[PDB]
Amino acid sequence: HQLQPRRVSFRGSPGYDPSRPESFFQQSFQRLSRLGHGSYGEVFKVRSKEDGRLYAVKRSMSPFRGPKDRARKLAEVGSHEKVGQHPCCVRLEQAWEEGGILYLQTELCGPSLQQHCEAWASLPEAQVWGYLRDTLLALAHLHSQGLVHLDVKPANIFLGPRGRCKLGDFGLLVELGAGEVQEGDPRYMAPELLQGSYGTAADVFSLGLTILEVACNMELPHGGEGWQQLRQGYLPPEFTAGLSSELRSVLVMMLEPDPKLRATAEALLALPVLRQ
Ligand SMILES: Cc1ccc(O)c(C)c1-c1cc(-c2ccncc2)cc(C(N)=O)c1N
Repeated sequence: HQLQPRRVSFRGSPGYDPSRPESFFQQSFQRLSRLGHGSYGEVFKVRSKEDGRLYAVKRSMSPFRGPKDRARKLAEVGSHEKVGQHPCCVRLEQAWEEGGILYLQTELCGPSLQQHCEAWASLPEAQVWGYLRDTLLALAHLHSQGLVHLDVKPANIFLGPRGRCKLGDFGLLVELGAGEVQEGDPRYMAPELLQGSYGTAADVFSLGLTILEVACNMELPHGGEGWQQLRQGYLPPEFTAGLSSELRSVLVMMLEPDPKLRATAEALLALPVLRQ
């Protein structure tokens, strides 16, 4: 026998019949496509039987190994719930566990920025400015909730309608103690994180490298001298071919190595170039 699905929430089932053998996920959604699969599990595009609408569902790959493994996986939901509703953040609809598998159902978004870049070379800069602005709005929101994303990168930002984008993957959020967390991508890591230091500035730095990468369509270094030379407070000319003066200047504000001097998200959003 199998336990009924249980909702996962850190706050406080229609068309679904517990008498039937099939899972809540099998009963309650029509699977339309698989959007991704990895170590973590799989992400499907689905339509909900409850309301007829499209959603994305991520399910973990194998049953929990013990109580701490379970607790660590469930913590993604608690972090995501802390983000709540914001037009530039992937919205969680509900989460549940069944069969030792964790499910997160979110709004359905478009391709990640990584995927978008791979299937476009170099993006029109007008598009890039919109992605920068929307993800800065996301970070202003996170910081207001006392949260820092330690893995801002092209794979974790998803396109929406009319040039919009949404930040996701909130299992790598930490609170301002911090909470257990995994490794962020070294390509986009703020330099102060080498010393375990973090704060609201760190994801501004990662967003700077994220936007640099998608604007120049070149691979950023994961270590070595090239990694150091992106953390000195200038842009190596290797990366700036075809970047406008305006975009270059804003990225250099974001890439200041001293996090005490680095621009805040709100200061960046207040620049004339990022109006509206
Ligand atoms: C389901 C979910 C739960 C929590 C979360 O933080 C996020 C980002 C997701 C989410 C993940 C993906 C995805 C696509 C390929 N590879 C990895 C991930 C796509 C979407 C999407 N296109 O809607 C999506 N909402």
